[PDB]
Amino acid sequence: MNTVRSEKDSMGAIDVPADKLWGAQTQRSLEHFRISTEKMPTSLIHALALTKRAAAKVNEDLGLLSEEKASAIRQAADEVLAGQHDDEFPLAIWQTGSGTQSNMNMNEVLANRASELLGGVRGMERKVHPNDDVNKSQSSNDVFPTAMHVAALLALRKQLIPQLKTLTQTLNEKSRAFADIVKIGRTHLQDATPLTLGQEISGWVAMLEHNLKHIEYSLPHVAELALGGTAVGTGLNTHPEYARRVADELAVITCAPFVTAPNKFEALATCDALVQAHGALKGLAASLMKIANDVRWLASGPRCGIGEISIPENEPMPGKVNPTQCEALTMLCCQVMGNDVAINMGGASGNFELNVFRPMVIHNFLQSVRLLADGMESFNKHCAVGIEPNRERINQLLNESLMLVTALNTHIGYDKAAEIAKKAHKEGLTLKAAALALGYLSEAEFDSWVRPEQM
Amino acid sequence: MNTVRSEKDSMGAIDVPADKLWGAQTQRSLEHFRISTEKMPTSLIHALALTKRAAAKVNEDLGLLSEEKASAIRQAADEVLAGQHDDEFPLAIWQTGSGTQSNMNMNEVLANRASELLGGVRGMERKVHPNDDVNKSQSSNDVFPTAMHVAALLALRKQLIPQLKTLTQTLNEKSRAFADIVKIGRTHLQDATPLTLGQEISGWVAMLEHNLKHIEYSLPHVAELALGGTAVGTGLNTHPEYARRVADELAVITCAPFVTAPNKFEALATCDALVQAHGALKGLAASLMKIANDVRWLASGPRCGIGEISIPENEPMPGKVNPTQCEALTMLCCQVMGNDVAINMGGASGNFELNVFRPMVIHNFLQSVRLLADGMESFNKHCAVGIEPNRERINQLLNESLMLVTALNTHIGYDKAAEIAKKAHKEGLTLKAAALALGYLSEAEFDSWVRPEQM
Amino acid sequence: VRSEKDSMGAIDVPADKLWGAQTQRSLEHFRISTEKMPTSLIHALALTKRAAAKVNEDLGLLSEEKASAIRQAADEVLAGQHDDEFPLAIWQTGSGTQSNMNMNEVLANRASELLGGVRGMERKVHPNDDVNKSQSSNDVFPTAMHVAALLALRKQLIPQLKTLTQTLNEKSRAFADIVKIGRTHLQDATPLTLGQEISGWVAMLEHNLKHIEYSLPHVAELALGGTAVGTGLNTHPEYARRVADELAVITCAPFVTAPNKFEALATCDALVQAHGALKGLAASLMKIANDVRWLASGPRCGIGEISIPENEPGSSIMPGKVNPTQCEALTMLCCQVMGNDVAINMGGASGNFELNVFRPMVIHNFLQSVRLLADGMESFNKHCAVGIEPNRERINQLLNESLMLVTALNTHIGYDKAAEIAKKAHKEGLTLKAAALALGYLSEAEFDSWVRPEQM
Amino acid sequence: VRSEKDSMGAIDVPADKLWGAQTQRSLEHFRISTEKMPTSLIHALALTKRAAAKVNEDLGLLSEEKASAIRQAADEVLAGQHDDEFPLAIWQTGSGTQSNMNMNEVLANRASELLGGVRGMERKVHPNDDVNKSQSSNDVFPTAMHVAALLALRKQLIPQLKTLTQTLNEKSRAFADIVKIGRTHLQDATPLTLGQEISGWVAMLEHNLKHIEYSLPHVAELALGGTAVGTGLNTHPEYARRVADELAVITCAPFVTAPNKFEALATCDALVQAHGALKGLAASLMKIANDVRWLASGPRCGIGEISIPENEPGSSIMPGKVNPTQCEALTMLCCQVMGNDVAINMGGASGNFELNVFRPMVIHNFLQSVRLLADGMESFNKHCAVGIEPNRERINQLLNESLMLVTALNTHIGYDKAAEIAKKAHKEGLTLKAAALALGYLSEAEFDSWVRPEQM
Ligand SMILES: C[Si](C)(C)C(CC(=O)O)C(=O)O
Ligand SMILES: C[Si](C)(C)C(CC(=O)O)C(=O)O
Ligand SMILES: C[Si](C)(C)C(CC(=O)O)C(=O)O
Ligand SMILES: C[Si](C)(C)C(CC(=O)O)C(=O)O
Repeated sequence: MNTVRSEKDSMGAIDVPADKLWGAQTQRSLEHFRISTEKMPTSLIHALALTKRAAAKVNEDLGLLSEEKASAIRQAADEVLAGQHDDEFPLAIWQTGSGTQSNMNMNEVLANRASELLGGVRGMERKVHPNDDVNKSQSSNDVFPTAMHVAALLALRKQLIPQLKTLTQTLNEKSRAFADIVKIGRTHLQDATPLTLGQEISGWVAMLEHNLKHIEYSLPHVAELALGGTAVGTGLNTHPEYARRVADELAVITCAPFVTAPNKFEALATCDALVQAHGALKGLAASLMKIANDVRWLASGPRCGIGEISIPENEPMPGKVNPTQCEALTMLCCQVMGNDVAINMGGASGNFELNVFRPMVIHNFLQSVRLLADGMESFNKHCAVGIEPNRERINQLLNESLMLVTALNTHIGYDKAAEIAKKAHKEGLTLKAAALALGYLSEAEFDSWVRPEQM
Repeated sequence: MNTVRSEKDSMGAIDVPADKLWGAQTQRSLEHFRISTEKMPTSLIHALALTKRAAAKVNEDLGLLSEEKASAIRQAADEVLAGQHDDEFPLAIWQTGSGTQSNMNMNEVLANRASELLGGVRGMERKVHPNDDVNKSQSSNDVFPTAMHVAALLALRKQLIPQLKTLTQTLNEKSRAFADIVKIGRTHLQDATPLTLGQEISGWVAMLEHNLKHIEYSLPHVAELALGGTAVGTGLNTHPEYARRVADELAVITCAPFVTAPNKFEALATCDALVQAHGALKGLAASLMKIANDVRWLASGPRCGIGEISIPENEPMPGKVNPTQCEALTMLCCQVMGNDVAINMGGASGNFELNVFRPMVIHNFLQSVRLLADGMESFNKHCAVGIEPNRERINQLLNESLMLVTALNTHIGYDKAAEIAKKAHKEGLTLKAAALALGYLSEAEFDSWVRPEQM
Repeated sequence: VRSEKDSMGAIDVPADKLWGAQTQRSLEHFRISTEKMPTSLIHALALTKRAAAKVNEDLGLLSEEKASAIRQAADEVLAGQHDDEFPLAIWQTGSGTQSNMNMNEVLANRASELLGGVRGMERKVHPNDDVNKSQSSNDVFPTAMHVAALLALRKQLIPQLKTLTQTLNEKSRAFADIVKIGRTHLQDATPLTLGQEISGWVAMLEHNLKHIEYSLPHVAELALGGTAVGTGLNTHPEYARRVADELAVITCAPFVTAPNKFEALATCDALVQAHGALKGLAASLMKIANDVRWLASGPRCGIGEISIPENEPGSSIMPGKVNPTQCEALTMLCCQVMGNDVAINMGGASGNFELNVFRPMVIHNFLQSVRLLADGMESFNKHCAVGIEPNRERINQLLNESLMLVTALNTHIGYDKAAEIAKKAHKEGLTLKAAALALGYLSEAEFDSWVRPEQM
Repeated sequence: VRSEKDSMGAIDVPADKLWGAQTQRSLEHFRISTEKMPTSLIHALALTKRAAAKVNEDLGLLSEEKASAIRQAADEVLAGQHDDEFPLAIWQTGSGTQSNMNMNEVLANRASELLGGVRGMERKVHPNDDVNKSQSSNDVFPTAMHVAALLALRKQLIPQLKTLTQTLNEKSRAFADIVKIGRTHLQDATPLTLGQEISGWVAMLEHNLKHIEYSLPHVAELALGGTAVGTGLNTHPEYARRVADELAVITCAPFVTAPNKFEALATCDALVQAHGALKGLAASLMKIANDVRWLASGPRCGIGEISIPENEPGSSIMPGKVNPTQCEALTMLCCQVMGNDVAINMGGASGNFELNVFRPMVIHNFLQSVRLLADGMESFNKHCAVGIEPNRERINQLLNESLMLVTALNTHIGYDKAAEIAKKAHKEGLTLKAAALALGYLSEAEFDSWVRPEQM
């Protein structure tokens, strides 16, 4: 729509497209911060709407906001949650480090919309006001950090963790199914002593189980909300019960154990909870990177690699099955690693009463959660559930190796056993062929003595 | 549109939305790689279209493609360049590490579109074929790396460099204008010997000039194109003049000094050119971070900070002017730092004949170029051009410091000068008040001897 | 020299050294840079060998004479008697086999002498058959890594952290009544007390302590008993549990045998996670250190709200220039911890099949970070934190110089009017009171009684 | 002990040491970790002092007797006669003032003795007035950093890089006729020769060399003459150019005076950029090292296309297990360079106003990376690269076992038919020929003449 609406702020008037619900401040920011293409994540936008919804409910309970106004604001917030106004937040991540502009973005949209809901109009003659009504008892300084934690905790609880558990179950079922399949071990990439495929996979299972605990340990710090600390953390210009009540409200509407932060100065001055929580995520990325690599190397071939297992072929050189899911997973694991560095830099750069590197920090954090969650979900259903053993190749490899020589020690002594191994190695023979050439035992004795199942 | 079209590949048939120009392979990938929200950058998409346009022209010259087919394909590519099909590339960055799916994405769109252009229809009875005609003499392995370099070089030349030069000019004009303004120096954050504001700014100018040279030194390696090496770099299934001719064509249509890579094995097996080029970018980020911090600290206040300079106030506590542009710049500088780590990890992980971490590498690289280019452009027009000195504050600070005591040495000796400084420091007096209290010189002598302009 | 030998042949080792042929060969093959195994790791390795000897002895796999001699030799290493016997670079085999052998040879040769024997080829105790009994470089090195890691965190890092927290907590309490101007975006903001500002630092350290504590259980899991690939082949079924118990007893730390030896051998996950908490601490410390040096900046042209002890000599002609050196040392080491994390992440993500072979590099960075953080907190505490004092005059001067207090006037005079004097003060360069009186909107008496900064 | 003193008073320094009061004070204030200044940096600092003495002498600012004595003392440090005289930790003042003073005191005390004088308080040469004449820690430390950096790159890194390139170039030439199966996504792909594959490694190193060379000009710019804040206050107008010339002459490197001293003092930009090229080299080296160990994997259950020298002793009962140790050492140090870059980036982005104070940490990481890369390339070259040999039988076995060659049949038989035998071979587990003959689509003779792998 070409038609504009004249909206204004302390700096004056500015034209805002008529079909949009934002106001003067969002328009100015739009024209001043034309940097790249990254905008606030949908999850962050919703967490912000949830924050305003809770504040309005509590402001009402405290008699600070009229029931009518509070009711409309709450109704407008739910529409945002319903995903009806995704197009009303055009601001880039690269704005003021406090997230003030996005706070104002939400205030203007909620104000203009709540006004219409009350039978009013959008624009300067709106019935609900961005700062006076919607931002009542708040500050960008304590609101943005709160929305960050709400977004982060819910994402971890509802997206990441469930997917992690499902992948663990799948690998655990595989572990039990292949418990009896003996394969050759590999250390330093070299052939080594045997272990079952089930045991190898149990290592992957334990890794995921350990990661889950680590992620759980990071949750209580992210559950702490800054809301109530206002501008510098003192809680100036607020009702004494506000901080506790708004945290209770959020906990109630989300069903998550949110608590108000015991120290508001630590909550406004840093992003410590997220720096620590992301530390657990980069650990999960390192574990996943290893599991994904093991899978693609074990399935390499089909003739000139390892080929001990086969994985589902999902896309359209006969046996050339590219391990694409493994490639998407390893690539996103590198991304999480780099995201951690950007986060550490921003988290270490707070000054005095406020950390102004917030948009960037939350941008990287929510991206890593999405990547890890969707990545495991994709890897699980498009690869993990269909992992199968190439029993013939496995056995071929086992019998061609020199590692089974240890089974002969108790029967013929170390010296003769090592002699057999050396001969087979220098001459390019199998352990059996060498043993028989030397005449140290009969083929029947070899077949009875070398049982890989007793490794 | 709910209506589908039945398209197929080696794996079978799949429904594709009727209003879309992509085919079977793009649809399968769409359903297999639902990971996060990041898709290929517009710049990469265009570079890919440019690559196909050049290959078609050369295939024509070699008599490998009919003039009609080649002409249509070229015409379809220009529409992509004109930005008419931005909605035809829905694939995520998190796909096969070679960029095969995006290569196929471009092949299908170009095929279906060129078909219509020839008076045909889209779908299975298309006149132009994705692999046979559009991917003729190519492979995903050499095409994606080529599109990466075309995108990277043009972005550096047309976006980054021009903005860098403009910012340098602005700071250079400021340097000359404030050449005569003496201010207090600061080392370790402590007061130190004087220097002019013009000199301080010249340091910023030299930093930018040095960065430009470094960035220029990285350009020749990125100008090398892998096109012609095919699957493993041997150039199997290609015309001997193809590699040279396609590089010439691209150089001609872009006006950039593109050359075919002297070693195709180094070109397909690594992302070395970009790892090195991004090293120069993280250097520019470190320099910019410093310039941005200097600016915000020098302008801090308006009463309880430094306040030596004032910057344009761009948004709506009277003197409280938040240095928002400085905050957007410092935040993106941290992002470039983290991007470098993800890139280094992917670049170090190539295996044998191919590096399969490409989508992620190019995703991070183009983001850093956009961030740095738009960041300097924004910082320049919304802050740098309007930097002004608070001459009164500067002079106040100068006269209140103890650092000017050095001017008295040649007149009264080191011992008396240090005595004056110690007294002023312990008692909280100005150098003049202390000197007069001691009676070592007259006020007229002080005023004549301590001339900060001769630092 | 002396002539020692292995399967590859004989080689000359200096007569005055207790190491064998394998260590000598490595000394010639891995001449990379100057980094060697840190003392903490050397001790953790000796402790692993000491515990293995006791259990082997208990199971009847090793004779008392040999077991006791190996333990005695191990104790000498712990006593700092053999520091020059470990010349190997960190940049060796990724499994740490070289260092496992370095310990095996030194312990065997010395245990020989301890039994009235001689060092070298004619030794009574054997490095591989005796000292390395029931073990493998594969499960021994990871065990030594966890022992050194857990002990460094519990004995060095945690106590120093607690001490620094107690100091800043005292300061928070002592300056609880001093009101100062807040700063957001580096701009003048509403007031808070120096005590509240310092309590923020305190809360940061308290949170970090709990994060570090949550990482200890995974680090306490030991790989010993996993043997070559984690199956435990060639070990008594009670070996793994017994050796873990032995290690717990002699170190007084809650060590346990890893429930899954495959996870233990194939990864460095516990350390990747434990280090995540360390870089978390580095980000917090960087912030605290920066606040301190900025607050102490000056003496005349900065902020100068606090004063810190001057430790290094200065120039007679330049009194007042007190460079915040402890803050500079601390911020530099914090940048180092961040870089260390990246190196550890890359090595930790690179394991293949049954064994991660980036171990020497991972333990090198991990132990350095712990060393940096513990010594850094102690130094900053003793030479800076304990001496933080407020410059009460500047603090009040700035407070009464800012336009931020105009807020208190709003409740006594309309927003526009209160803001009116603020505009004049700002524009004319006057103070809130000067402008208020000059504008005749109030009197000195009522202004002073209205603008109460100590009431927030 | 001996009693030395400064402006803060006197303090006891061990009699057998040449350092003064300032160094002793720092020794007590900065007891952080175990890292000290590296020898290369110590030498670069002595060289800076030696050059400063000559110019001061030439300008008539210093007496011949003192100047010559200071230069003689400086040369003794270069000769390795005073390594134990620099005990200071890297984690000190961010400007490197402590280390500048450590050099000033050691040089003054020694120069005193050299003039028939005594070390300590009664010295004939003065650390601050004589040795530090016309200088400041601010412009001296950055100068020493560039001198050490440029020299390490030109003398150590570049020659080793060239050597490794020459070796791999020889191998590329020697194996130019050996055809092998290509691998993309870790899957069997079309053929290429071992020589072509190795030429890729060669091209990588050649490109890296030029990138490293492009970074040298900025590193050659010196800060000396910039003095405290870069203005050059208290220096003769010819000082900066003369001292740069002097340094160029005695080191034989193209050192020049920095055109803008403010950029020189306020940043570490040259090193941030030069190190970008180093991490670039680390990514390349990591890839080459991985290809080598994967290609040599086995001996029976891996790829096993090549063989590499066995350097460490193995087990008699386990012949064939050759762990790629040089590759492991190399990959670990490459991860280290990546982490180092992060630490350097953070310090380099943190300068404030007239001076960057993260210098000791930046030079610490930079010199380590150079050390790691140079020694790593030498070790990998001598103990691995020179000994790479192809296992011709396995290479052919794999080549004739893959279905990839079916491509050559297409030109002699329709796509579908050629693919038909491939399907059978794959499904039935037969070889291309076995399936082709069993399907009766051709004869042994025509198959062999059609499938020519050596014709790509
Ligand atoms: C209309 Si007025 C200016 C009072 C206003 C007030 C407010 O935002 O609190 C608005 O709606 O923007
Ligand atoms: C129609 Si067919 C299957 C031959 C085809 C061919 C091709 O893609 O080269 C296509 O258009 O997809
Ligand atoms: C002397 Si022998 C070779 C038996 C030997 C044995 C061993 O290490 O187990 C040694 O001391 O190295
Ligand atoms: C002995 Si005095 C104090 C003059 C002195 C002088 C100096 O350093 O310039 C020293 O050697 O330290």
